[PDB]
Amino acid sequence: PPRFNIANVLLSPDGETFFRGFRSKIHAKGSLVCTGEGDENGVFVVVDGRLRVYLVGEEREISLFYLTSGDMFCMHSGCLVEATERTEVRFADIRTFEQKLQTCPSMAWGLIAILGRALTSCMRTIEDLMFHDIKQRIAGFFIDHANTTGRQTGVIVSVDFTVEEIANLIGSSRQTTSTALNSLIKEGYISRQGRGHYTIPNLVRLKAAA
Amino acid sequence: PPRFNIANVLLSPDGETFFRGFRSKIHAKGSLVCTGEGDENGVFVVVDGRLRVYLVGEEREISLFYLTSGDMFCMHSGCLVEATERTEVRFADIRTFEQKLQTCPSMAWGLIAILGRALTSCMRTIEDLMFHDIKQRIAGFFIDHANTTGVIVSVDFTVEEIANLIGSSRQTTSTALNSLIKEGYISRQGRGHYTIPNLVRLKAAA
Ligand code: HEM
Ligand code: HEM
Repeated sequence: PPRFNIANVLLSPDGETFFRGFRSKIHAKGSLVCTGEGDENGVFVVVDGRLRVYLVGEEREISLFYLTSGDMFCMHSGCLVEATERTEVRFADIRTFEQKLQTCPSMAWGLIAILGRALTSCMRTIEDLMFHDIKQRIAGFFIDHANTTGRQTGVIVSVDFTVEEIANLIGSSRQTTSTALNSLIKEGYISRQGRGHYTIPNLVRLKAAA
Repeated sequence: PPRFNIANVLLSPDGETFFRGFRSKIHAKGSLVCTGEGDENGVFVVVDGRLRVYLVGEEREISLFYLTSGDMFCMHSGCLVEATERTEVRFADIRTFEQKLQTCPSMAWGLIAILGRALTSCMRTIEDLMFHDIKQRIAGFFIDHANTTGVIVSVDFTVEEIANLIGSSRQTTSTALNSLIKEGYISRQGRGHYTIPNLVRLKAAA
């Protein structure tokens, strides 16, 4: 789904009043906006602030994504939501929201976009599990095969190998490596500056990714 | 999101023409509709048949959910899509789909529904992965803490001890453990006392 820019609808004659009537609510920092076994429900839109959406397990907490000014979310996703700041949100029950959406279909894209954000986040988390090891292995490879340049502008860790050269070395398939590596590149652990040429920003973090 | 009934839109004067213009394509059984790296892009709606949406990973596949008549989906999810039987889809490019959605907003709920279904499927898949991992943890735990005697090999630890040592919660491990029990790989003969029938089976899980 495309990303959604809510000002487009709020500034439009049609969407301008969308939230008229929505109650307002404030969440103190560190407070749980909602969690499983939740007896609450409804829909809200962040006015300002920041909320974290996640799941937990394996001694580790999986941060899915964040909610900031303009983002919409519900109280029944089975996800945990906490304020990492004092955040204000407009609130309303599902029905009211559905009514408003049908009266102003263009606002629907906000929902579409956040469902997409939530989805890819999860895919990423699933991807991190189906490849936990190959990624540490490749993080090992990059550590063991890295070489630096003179600090006199200056200082850059490099690893010049092509995905196939890498795949051959570590063993795993070429397509599996590509995903693992592409995964690591997302996390910013490894930068790609052309085919067969990479760079390692901050080697201490990559070391931590192994 | 709510469930979506596409007939509702298609039978309405406004939505009746929604797909008027989409091309048609028959996907043979076993056929791969979407490759993890297909590169081309567009949106389709299943006419009839059934498609599988899965992800590959470290020599092994995991099924997320299936598409059947009325379901819409895209060619850029990143997920692989194979047909589990002769399936017919109506496809078009993103541009065309978005244009149609613009003039027929009500059909957007179909997009919203598939996204919710995929979201839901993924959250279930994540829960499965982690539950599967904690089990192996408890599996390997029983391996490195076996009291082979008389032969009646065993393990003398309460649920809270295994949990703490495992680096998990008394509740978490407890449900993963009892799972390992129902399946006959460990037997709980009293608090803090378990026996390991067949050690190779347990050492297999790990
Ligand atoms: C029909 C079901 C659809 C599904 C389930 C879906 C799924 C996805 C997923 C999973 C992503 C993340 C890509 C990644 O893994 O990196 C995404 C991105 C994207 N999708 Fe869709 N999509 C759909 C429909 C659409 C439509 C209708 C449009 C456009 C009107 C669209 C436009 C995009 C764009 C622009 C991106 C990349 C930019 C971004 O959002 O960050 N998608 N989509
Ligand atoms: C604001 C974004 C929203 C998100 C993130 C979202 C997410 C979800 C998720 C994950 C579920 C499955 C829960 C489970 O079974 O564990 C669900 C179910 C449901 N949602 Fe939403 N939802 C949103 C908004 C809404 C809205 C606006 C409505 C009303 C139009 C709604 C109506 C429902 C209903 C009725 C169910 C049950 C449908 C089913 O089981 O397929 N949701 N939602």
